[PDB]
Amino acid sequence: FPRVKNWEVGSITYDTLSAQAQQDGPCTPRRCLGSLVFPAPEQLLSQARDFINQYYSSIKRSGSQAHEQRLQEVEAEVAATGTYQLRESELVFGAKQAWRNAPRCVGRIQWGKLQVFDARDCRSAQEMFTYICNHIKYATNRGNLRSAITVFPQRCPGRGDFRIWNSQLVRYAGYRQQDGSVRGDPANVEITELCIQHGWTPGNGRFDVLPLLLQAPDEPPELFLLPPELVLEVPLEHPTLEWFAALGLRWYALPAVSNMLLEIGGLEFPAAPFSGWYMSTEIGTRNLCDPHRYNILEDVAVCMDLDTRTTSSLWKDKAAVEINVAVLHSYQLAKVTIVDHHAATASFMKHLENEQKARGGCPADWAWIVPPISGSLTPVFHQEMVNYFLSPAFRYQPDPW
Amino acid sequence: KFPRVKNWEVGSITYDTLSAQAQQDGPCTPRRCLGSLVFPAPEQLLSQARDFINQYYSSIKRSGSQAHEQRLQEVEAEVAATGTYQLRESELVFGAKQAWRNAPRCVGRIQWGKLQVFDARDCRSAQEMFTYICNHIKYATNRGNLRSAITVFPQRCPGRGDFRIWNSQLVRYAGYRQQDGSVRGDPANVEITELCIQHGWTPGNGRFDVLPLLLQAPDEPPELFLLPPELVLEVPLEHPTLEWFAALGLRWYALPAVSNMLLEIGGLEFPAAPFSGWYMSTEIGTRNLCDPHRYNILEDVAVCMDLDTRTTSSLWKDKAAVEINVAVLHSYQLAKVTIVDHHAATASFMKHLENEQKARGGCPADWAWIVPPISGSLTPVFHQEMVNYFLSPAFRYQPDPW
Ligand code: HEM
Ligand code: HEM
Ligand SMILES: C[C@H](O)[C@H](O)[C@H]1CNc2nc(N)[nH]c(=O)c2N1
Ligand SMILES: C[C@H](O)[C@H](O)[C@H]1CNc2nc(N)[nH]c(=O)c2N1
Ligand SMILES: NC(=[NH2+])NCCC[C@H](N)C(=O)O
Ligand SMILES: NC(=[NH2+])NCCC[C@H](N)C(=O)O
Ligand SMILES: [Gd]
Ligand SMILES: [Gd]
Ligand SMILES: [Zn+2]
Repeated sequence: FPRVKNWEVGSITYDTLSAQAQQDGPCTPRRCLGSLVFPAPEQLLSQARDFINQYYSSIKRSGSQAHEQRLQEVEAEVAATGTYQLRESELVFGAKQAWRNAPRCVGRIQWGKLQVFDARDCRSAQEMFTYICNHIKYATNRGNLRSAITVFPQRCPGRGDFRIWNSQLVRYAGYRQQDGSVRGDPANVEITELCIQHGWTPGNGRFDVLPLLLQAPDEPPELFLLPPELVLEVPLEHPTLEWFAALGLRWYALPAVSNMLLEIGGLEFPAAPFSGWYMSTEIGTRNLCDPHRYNILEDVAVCMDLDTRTTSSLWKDKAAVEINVAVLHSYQLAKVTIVDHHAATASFMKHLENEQKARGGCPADWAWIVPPISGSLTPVFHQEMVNYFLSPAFRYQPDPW
Repeated sequence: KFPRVKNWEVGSITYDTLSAQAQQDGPCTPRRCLGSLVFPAPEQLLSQARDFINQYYSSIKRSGSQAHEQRLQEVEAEVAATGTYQLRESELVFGAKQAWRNAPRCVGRIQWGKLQVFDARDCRSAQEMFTYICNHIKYATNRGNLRSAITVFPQRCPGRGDFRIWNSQLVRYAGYRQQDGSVRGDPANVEITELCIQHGWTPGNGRFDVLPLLLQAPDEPPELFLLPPELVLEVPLEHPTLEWFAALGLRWYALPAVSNMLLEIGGLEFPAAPFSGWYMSTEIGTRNLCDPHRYNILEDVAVCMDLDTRTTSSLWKDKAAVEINVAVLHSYQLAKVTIVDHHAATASFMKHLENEQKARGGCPADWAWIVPPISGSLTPVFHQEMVNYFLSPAFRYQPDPW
């Protein structure tokens, strides 16, 4: 078992949970690839039994009659149908475990608090839209954000998957210009072009909310416009720099990831969008300041009258901090849930402590957990971490086109 | 067959073919990644020596020459007769530069080809170690126009103990543990401070007392040596617009000189081989001054700046850290002591990655160490995928000699 040290406090733990790691990662004794973003009835039954055992253990009913009965039920379904169906309680447990097991999520202190919408009876893209709107309404809750996941029907043989083509439920369009530059969000140029291909009349703003492209099994994707009253946005202002508001920057309240696959007990849900609330560096540092995103850092530095002709003035650092201040100030002013990187990382340290007692460890991806500004000012920078794959899980999956 | 590596800022993709030549195992397995952990015979010696001699002759474009073959034969014969072998001076220089080039945790490797190598393999005593160390410091400091240097003491050999420098760096500030558990000075150096005291050093009582050297010659107890204060260049810290900052009485030293790592070249081990370059400002301004377990000055600075330290969302920590880093850069520049900011350094490292892709087909790099401890994603290295692996010649950690 790996020995894991916190360098701020000098405390030591052993991650015994890593010994249970299901699937293999990208590293070998010869080289580490930890910094890379994207590195049969019999097998299904094996995963299903592992999951059922896990669940019954969690509710303190291992080797109970109910446990053995459930195992028999699953064996019978698979033998008859080649697959099986989760009880609603198992779906809820599985979704929370997948969040709990996500090594790249710093917000996992909240894992036990998740609203799970069962959309496994969904039949049409039209109904997919209704479920998505209800999710957004619930999760947004007028700015008092609540964590939620909506689970669409599982993958099955001889039927296409349900898919949400958009990477998130709310995203800003990115429009390619004649010179090769982008107006709007460069991260979304591909999905923007697909929306246009499927009949969407594009705007030409910097913050146009994208329509949804929803795919019901074996159908071409269908285009749906989100009602603007459903999409809560926050205009950005700064508490002391009066000109900041004039920049016309804004962002949306609800981070709702919609392109990942949920795996539970060998079953796969290719459409299962989930949402929480934002950590401020996601917006202020990554979305607005990344050179391949909105890339506004230098615009802000010009407005602050910073010396941008020498790196050693640390103009980039100063401009970035004020942008993060503006995000935090603006979300709080607008009464929309947001957490700063210091509070989030402190809660994650608490989570690590909880998980050490509960499970003997916690899979975590250091490069993703440490915030993109002020890294070593947060306690997570000083914490050694072990990264491994546990199931239930959220997995990346190929784009449906 | 080879790891595919993407840069996310630019969208460019390369394959790290050099990784396939990795010479030792790291700590990761397909089951779990330990990349974030800080500290995770004749036939073998001959294989390592032949590989190194081959690297050398390739480096000078004389692969296959009569000189190349003669050296291979000579080394194999020497190992057979003596159990070990000796490097030629030119091989030592090449080997030290390669070890720097190979160091996955160093962001300053654009400079790898410019290294002054002092050959101290003739050293016979701790007194003589001290002479070599003093000369290294004087040369490398160069009145503030810093020059990268390494001094190589005699290699490990059977029948004889090692030369060792007990100190973790040539210049370090004492850390004096107080009764209540607190530390006056640098908490990172409490152990070496206590050992100096155990070995006859009369301690000071300041926050910035330069430690003496504990130098160990083979099969001898360590001996204590005081550095002439005129030899240790220091920089008082002030801030260009926060006038009270100077009154904190902070200072740092010019020369970062790591002295506790082992240099490995062609199977030969040099347990004493201190090296020095120049500082990147975040090492001082962010880590040394702001780590909670180091000087820990962040809150006091923030309060003097009149920041709201009552809630985290004002980002008082971030604002104060940036100004401390500004003070470090301003002060070193004012004192005319070489220093590099994290933006300039990471940009130069990206150039180094490019050079190395063409030259060797890859570059071993430890992402967690390369990305600076403030403003990570504002630097290009944050967006660059990296492959971490071990090549030799190398600088390696080694157990403390006590
Ligand atoms: C409740 C407040 C939450 C906070 C503050 C939070 C925070 C974060 C942050 C900062 C990231 C890094 C994202 C990035 O850099 O792109 C992340 C990733 C992630 N989160 Fe959480 N999160 C929350 C809720 C959730 C929920 C409800 C789920 C699932 C049920 C979840 C699952 C994940 C997954 C799978 C990732 C990895 C995404 C990827 O690989 O691109 N998170 N989270
Ligand atoms: C010339 C200017 C140089 C700069 C700007 C530079 C920069 C850095 C930085 C910022 C680190 C991280 C240190 C830490 O966080 O503790 C580092 C580590 C390292 N550097 Fe360089 N360096 C320079 C010269 C050198 C030289 C001359 C050598 C050897 C000949 C070297 C070899 C190493 C090694 C082996 C490490 C790893 C240290 C450890 O693991 O504790 N560097 N360097
Ligand atoms: C190359 C590197 O792995 C990549 O830039 C990562 C670094 N850490 C990250 N961390 C988070 N939270 N989100 C990210 O998108 C990234 N990007
Ligand atoms: C636990 C973690 O590996 C540790 O804090 C590392 C992170 N990255 C680092 N990076 C550098 N350059 N120097 C360090 O000391 C560290 N410390
Ligand atoms: N806090 C979250 N749940 N984040 C999910 C990822 C959101 C993504 N980083 C974004 O900036 O939109
Ligand atoms: N730039 C260097 N060569 N650094 C070597 C390590 C110095 C160490 N980080 C310090 O703060 O003293
Ligand atoms: Gd102006
Ligand atoms: Gd002032
Ligand atoms: Zn790894």
